[PDB]
Amino acid sequence: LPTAQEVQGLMARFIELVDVGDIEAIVQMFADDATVEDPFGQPPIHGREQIAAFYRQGLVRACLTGPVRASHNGCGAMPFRVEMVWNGQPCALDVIDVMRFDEHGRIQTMQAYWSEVNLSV
Amino acid sequence: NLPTAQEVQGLMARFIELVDVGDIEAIVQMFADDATVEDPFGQPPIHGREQIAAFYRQGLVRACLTGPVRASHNGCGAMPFRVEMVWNGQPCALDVIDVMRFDEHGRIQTMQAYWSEVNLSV
Repeated sequence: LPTAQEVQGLMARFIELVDVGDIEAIVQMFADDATVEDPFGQPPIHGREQIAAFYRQGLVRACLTGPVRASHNGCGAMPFRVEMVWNGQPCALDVIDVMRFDEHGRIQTMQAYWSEVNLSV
Repeated sequence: NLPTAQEVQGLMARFIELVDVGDIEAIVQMFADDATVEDPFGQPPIHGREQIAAFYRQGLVRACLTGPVRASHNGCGAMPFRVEMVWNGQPCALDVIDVMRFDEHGRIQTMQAYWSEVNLSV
C-alpha cells in the first residue's frame, strides 16, 4: 500500500500522463479490476480496454491546481484543471479525482468529481 | 430534495463558512442524524450528530475554500480548502479536500476529509 508520500507521487504522475496524452501509460497505472467513475455520478467503467477506450475518447491539457491530499490508507484526492476544446471553443473543466491505490501502487478506484457547473469557457 | 449540482456547491460552501466561524451547532444541523464523518479519511468513522458534535467541539480555527466545489448530479461534491489553526504552538496550515454525499433532504449523509501530516504546512 503506497505511503502518503507515494500516493502524492502517483497521483501527480497520473496528471502528468493525462497531460502528455500517453494512453498506454495511463492505462498501465490502473489495477486489473480498477473502476473509473468520471464524472462521479455516472456508471463505473471497468476493464483495461474500456478504460483505455475512455481515455482515448477523451485525450487536451491537465495540471494540478493544488497539492495532493493523501491519506495513510493508500488513498488521495487532488484538484486539477482540464483544458479542452468544446463547442468548437477553448474551455476549462475543474475536477477533483479521488483515488484509491492497491498494494502494487496500481489504481483500484478513480472518481472524478465535476459537472457542467465546473465548465468554463 | 437531493441537492442539484448547484445546490451542492452552495451547501458545501456553507459548511466551510460554518467551520470558519466555529458554529458547531449549525455544522451538526447540516448533517443527517446518522451521518458518518471520516476525518482524516483513513481513520475510524464517527457516527451520528452527537459524536460529530463532540468531534467538531473537540476540533473547533479558520477555514476557506481554495478552489471551487466540484459537484455531481447525484448530490455529491468535493471541495479543496485550507484550515488554519494555531495548533502545535505555532500557526499552521492544513490542506484538505472534503468529499460529501448529501441525502434527499439536502443534509450531509457522509463526509471524507482527505489529508495527512503531508498536507500540514508551517
